[PDB]
Parts: sequence; structure tokens; C-alpha cells
Amino acid sequence: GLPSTVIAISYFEGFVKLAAEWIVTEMPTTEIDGKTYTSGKLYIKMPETLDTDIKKSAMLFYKKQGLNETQMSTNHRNYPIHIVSKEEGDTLEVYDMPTILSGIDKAIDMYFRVGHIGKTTEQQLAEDNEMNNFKRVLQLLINEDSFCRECVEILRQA
Amino acid sequence: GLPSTVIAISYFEGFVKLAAEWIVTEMPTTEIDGKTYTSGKLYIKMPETLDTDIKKSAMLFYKKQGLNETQMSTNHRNYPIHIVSKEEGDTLEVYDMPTILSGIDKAIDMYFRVGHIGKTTEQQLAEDNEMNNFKRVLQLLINEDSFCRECVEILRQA
Ligand SMILES: Nc1nc2c(ncn2[C@@H]2O[C@@H]3COP(=O)(O)O[C@H]4[C@@H](O)[C@H](n5cnc6c(=O)[nH]c(N)nc65)O[C@@H]4COP(=O)(O)O[C@H]3[C@H]2O)c(=O)[nH]1
Repeated sequence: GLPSTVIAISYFEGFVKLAAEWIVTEMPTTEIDGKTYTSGKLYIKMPETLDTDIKKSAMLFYKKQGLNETQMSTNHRNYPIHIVSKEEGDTLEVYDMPTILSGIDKAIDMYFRVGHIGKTTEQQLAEDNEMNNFKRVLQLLINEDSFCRECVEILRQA
Repeated sequence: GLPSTVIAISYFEGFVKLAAEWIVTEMPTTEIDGKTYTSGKLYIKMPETLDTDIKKSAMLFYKKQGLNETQMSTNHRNYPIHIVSKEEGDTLEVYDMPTILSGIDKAIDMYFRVGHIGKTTEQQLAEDNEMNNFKRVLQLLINEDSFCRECVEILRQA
């Protein structure tokens, strides 16, 4: 019963699965700012470290990658899925850094950050373990979904 | 620690806090479908039971309450916060059923929901414990935030 497992499941059910389904079944028939894409990819970007504010790391990564704000109209949620994306030739490259990981940080930040300001090596190990388990569960869920296996990737670099 | 704790923290950081901040500091100067409200409330609706699809229960509850889709404009996220709401006199009543709980359900289904089809009383016990811990952690986070303490409530009835 790891919390990163539940976080990965919630992230997959509430975003990754719907985004992959939109890429596979709706994007080829949807015009995004004038263009019609035949191929799309969703890239999951992990934070370099689980810092105090994952939203700021996400904003910085999106601006440094030259992404623009777009949205996908889905039928499995009452409101569209907001994303950041860019064009690479004929491919629509969507990126996302999972903001749901925020809680994870605070959880670790409430168990190890004691009697000191920085991050002990034990906090770093527990953080890396939670990160790796999140990535493993997310990859297992992606592999069991045809659309996700088709168009979703977890980014490698740190 | 407990996955319900991390789920509550992520739900508070990614929605409840921002919605309360919008209600307190941005709603009195924003037109919601033509009207400008001076008082607003956010009501958190827990599912009666943690069923297979929390999005369907949420849609059903929203239709049974006569709610309509609106959106809040926030400066802490690159895209607006989508909500369901209604008008009660001069008060804007916002409702939300936390879809993030979905993962929790599935997690429980991988430790007890075996060798049977339904939900045993022991699995139901663990599910109720996770739900109660989620509600308690969320309430503790609400009480430590002035805006949330001002305008956020967890619904009573089952
Ligand atoms: N780029 C992008 N990512 C998405 C989107 N929808 C979900 N995600 C990601 O998937 C995670 C789980 O979403 P959730 O299950 O609906 O669980 C959500 C959801 O219950 C609530 N929440 C967040 N934003 C909203 C909102 O705008 N409206 C409502 N009614 N609830 C929200 O807080 C919980 C946590 O949200 P997050 O921490 O950000 O964590 C979210 C987020 O990282 C999207 O449209 N665009």
C-alpha cells in the first residue's frame, strides 16, 4: 500500500488515459489552431527533484520547451483537458508534469524534514523510491492500455 | 504513510485551496454567467460508497442538484478551474466530488477484492477507513487556511 501507487492510478485514470484516447480517436479529426495532425505523442515529465512547488517547475519546463496552451474536448469528463503542446513536423507533441505529485512531496516533507532545514540522504532515498514506484505503476498502466501504449511515453532525463 | 493522506493533500493543493482563494479574492469582481456574487461557498461531496466509477457518481450528483458548468479564473495555474455551481439568492454555491479518489478505490481492489465478486465487510471496512482519513486530513488542511476555513465545507449527509 504505497501512496505513490494510488497517485499513479489517479493520474492515469484522470488524465493520461483520456489524453491518449483523445490523441488516438479524436485528434486526427480535430483542427488545432488551423492544423490537422495525423500523429500525436504525450510525454510525461518528472520533476528533477520533488521540490516545494511542482507547479513552478512545470511552468518553467513548459516555458523552456517553447510550448503553448491548448485543450482537448473529451466525452469522459464534463470539461476539456487543458495541456501544453507544440508542433514537430506533422506530430503534435503534448507535455505534462504531474501536479498530483505535490502531495507526495509534502508527505515525505512531513516525515523526514525534522530537526533540520535541508534534505537528509534518507529523505532523498525515500523520495527517489516514491518517484520510481510512481513511474513503474504508471508504465504498467500505460502498457495495459492500447492507446497509451501507442502514444504515451515517460520522459527519461532528470 | 497512508495513501488517503497524500490524496487529500494533492486534492487540497490542486483544487480546494485555489477555489477558496478565487471565491474570497476574485469572485466579487468576476461575472459568473452575467451575475456578480458577493458570497460564495465550496461544498465537497463524498461518494456514498467508493464505486467503480466516481466520475459517473459525480455527474449524477451534479444533475440531481441542478448544477451547471462554470469556470474560475486563477493566477496559480496556467488554465482555469472548471466547476459545477448554482445560485442561491446572492450566494454562489460550488460543488465538487473529488475524482482523485478513483485511484483509492482501485488500490483497495488489489488487496482484498479477491475470491469474491462484491465487496466483503472487511474490504468495506478498509474503504471506509481510507475515506474517513481522507475527510479528516482534508478538514485539517481546510482549518489551517483562512480562505478555506471561511468558505469551504465538507458535506454531511451520506
Ligand atoms: N495538464 C493537465 N493535468 C490534469 C488534468 N486533469 C487531471 N490532471 C492531472 O491528473 C491528476 C488527477 O486528476 P483528478 O483525478 O481529476 O483529481 C483532481 C481533481 O479531483 C482536483 N482538481 C484539480 N483541478 C481541478 C479542476 O479544475 N476542477 C475540479 N472540479 N477538480 C480539480 O484536484 C485533484 C488533483 O488535481 P492535480 O493535483 O493537478 O492532479 C491531477 C493532474 O495532475 C488536465 O485537465 N490537464
